[PDB]
Amino acid sequence: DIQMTQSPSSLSASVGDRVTITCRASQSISSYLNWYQQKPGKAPKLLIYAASSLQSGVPSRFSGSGSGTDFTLTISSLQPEDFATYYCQQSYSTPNTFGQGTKVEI
Repeated sequence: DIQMTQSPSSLSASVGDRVTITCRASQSISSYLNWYQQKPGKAPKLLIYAASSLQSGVPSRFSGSGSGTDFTLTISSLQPEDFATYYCQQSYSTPNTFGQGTKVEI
């Protein structure tokens, strides 16, 4: 029964400004965590697996860190295309369980 608090829950900032996100793992997941992004009316379109390694196109400013319990989702150059809700998922165990959503504002 794996569970993710993710804070903060709902944000707002300015173009090109550092924005930072957390998730604490009820359970140690090694590095077995994903971060999803999904603008409104769209689907989770993945930014990062195993904690950090991105995937192509994923613009330069997305930087996933941490392991075990505490992960950290820096978007450290927010731009206006980048506004949306950002999320955590373990692939660790099944059931897999999403984070519960920090929504960036531009």
